[PDB]
Amino acid sequence: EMLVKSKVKEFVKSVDPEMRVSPEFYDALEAEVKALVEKAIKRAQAEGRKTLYARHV
Amino acid sequence: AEMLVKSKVKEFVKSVDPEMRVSPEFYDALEAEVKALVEKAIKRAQAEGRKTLYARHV
Amino acid sequence: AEMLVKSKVKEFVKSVDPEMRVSPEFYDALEAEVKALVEKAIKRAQAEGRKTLYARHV
Amino acid sequence: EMLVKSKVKEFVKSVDPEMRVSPEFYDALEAEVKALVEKAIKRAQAEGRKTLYARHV
Repeated sequence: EMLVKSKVKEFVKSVDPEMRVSPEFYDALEAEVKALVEKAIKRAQAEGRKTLYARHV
Repeated sequence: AEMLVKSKVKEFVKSVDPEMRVSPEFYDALEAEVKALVEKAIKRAQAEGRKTLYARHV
Repeated sequence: AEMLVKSKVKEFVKSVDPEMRVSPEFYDALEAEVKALVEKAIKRAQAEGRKTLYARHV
Repeated sequence: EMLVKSKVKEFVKSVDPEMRVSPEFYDALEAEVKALVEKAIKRAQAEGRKTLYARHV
């Protein structure tokens, strides 16, 4: 798990004070973060690079 | 605030590509993209008139 | 099959960066990502039990 | 406009024959495609490239 659920909840509250987070949202968000990192790695590999940069995200 | 655990991101990267190193600013860029995903999810829920984020809003 | 007009993609790129050129493979990759965005929007609508795509599904 | 709305409609039908498309969906999809291309351009610029590749998408 790459996410801190309490910090996701706190961030959501900072955007919309009335917005709550379902337990299944955290799981779906975690899967999307994994997908972002896997895509970043594929961009770096396509370049022949062994370093991930901001521009690969 | 910061939603990601950088050590867990590093561990995940290693699980995909053992030889891949991570430039420090990648963690910050990944954090910004996760914030962007959550802000978009909030806009989807608000457009529906919901006060709860569901998996389908992501 | 193709949702994009390649000449219009090229024109848009030039409007953002006049010096930026477009490889043929970029158009194909962009087309695949647009299909992926629409498939994601369809899954959001289906999860909600809607039979219409709205702006908020994108 | 980069998208052909009739082709978007045809693609939606190919995925889900019962799914209808609101007029506002086409406009929202067009805005998201502009955002994808702007992000791709920023990735290429960050790399110091003057050509867009598949890996920039």
